[PDB]
Amino acid sequence: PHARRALCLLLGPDFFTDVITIETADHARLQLQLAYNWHFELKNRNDPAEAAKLFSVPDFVGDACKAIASRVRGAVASVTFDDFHKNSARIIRMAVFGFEMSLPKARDQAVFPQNGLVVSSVDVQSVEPVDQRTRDALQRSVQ
Amino acid sequence: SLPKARDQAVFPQNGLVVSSVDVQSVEPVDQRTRDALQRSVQLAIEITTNSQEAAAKHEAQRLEQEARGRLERQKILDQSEAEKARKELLELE
Amino acid sequence: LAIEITTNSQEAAAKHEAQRLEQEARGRLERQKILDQSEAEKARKELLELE
Amino acid sequence: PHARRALCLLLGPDFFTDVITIETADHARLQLQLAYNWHFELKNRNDPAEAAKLFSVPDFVGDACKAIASRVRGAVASVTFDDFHKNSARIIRMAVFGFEM
Repeated sequence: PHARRALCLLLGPDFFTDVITIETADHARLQLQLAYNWHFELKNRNDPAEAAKLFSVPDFVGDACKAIASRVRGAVASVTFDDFHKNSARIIRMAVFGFEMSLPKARDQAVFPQNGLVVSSVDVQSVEPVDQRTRDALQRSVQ
Repeated sequence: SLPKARDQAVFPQNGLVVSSVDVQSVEPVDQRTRDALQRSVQLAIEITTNSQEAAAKHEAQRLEQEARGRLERQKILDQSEAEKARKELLELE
Repeated sequence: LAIEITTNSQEAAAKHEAQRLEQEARGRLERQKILDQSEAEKARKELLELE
Repeated sequence: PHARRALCLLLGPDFFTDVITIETADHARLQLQLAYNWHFELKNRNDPAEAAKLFSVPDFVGDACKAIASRVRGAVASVTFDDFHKNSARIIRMAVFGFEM
């Protein structure tokens, strides 16, 4: 909730090595690490209103992480484990910015209007599932 | 907007607008809604290992019958050539 | 029992799907067996002409 | 996350001896080492904007490694072990830069 503290608001492109604990429609509890390639967007970088709108939310990292986690888990809990293992990146990316402007791919921008934080992209790192029973009982499958 | 409602949860008393709501973890605390649903996931992956091995078994039967189907082609063709040669063999005999 | 009627419901649907796939696989195996036997009879036609 | 630290941004062609832990569609957990032959590209090597855009991301090595790892594993988890052993290099290379030109 409150771990780091700094005087400078990092606007450059970066990422959050966040891990979430989600559950699928089959009730399989699994945790997964995310990246959240993000950056701040300011069209007019001298205007006081827009410029101060950056510091509107005091914990923008946590806000973005929790919002994306909620959206991802809400979309995942409606699909089976097999789907979330085949289209693991596809459905999570569709979840983060669910729309259609390109079945069809949505877009390439996850914008938060409150502070101008645009999550440029989302990356998944490891589908863990923590429980030892979703662990090496799937190992009998590979055998 | 079945259908979605809106994007504003306003309290008129003080002007506090809940812009959005996010859920983080469906816990259920009781140990019985706990790992008895865990037997469901064991069967949820069991109906997958069985499903993939059944499909593999079906493919193996398809390949085996195809292989046996072509072996029947070759056996009959070779026997036809053998009968061809047996024609002159029986002429000579 | 509220989740039991769910694990049973999802495994019954999985069992139904497996039977559907098994019958479809057996259905196409019956297609291939008969077709291969038809080709075998085709060749057996000239085999029996020669015989 | 933060191991090395330097004053110079290496722009020359190099590689990252990174290893990933991915999983296939059969749920076979496997790890694999990658190279990532990379280089920086600057069309106008005096312009302040483009020139300073190099230092936009502070951990470009980690960003590239994690992005490529995520894309590779996302594409691999949709194919079987046999496919990822026959076309091991083909599907991973298609994954890193999936397109058709």
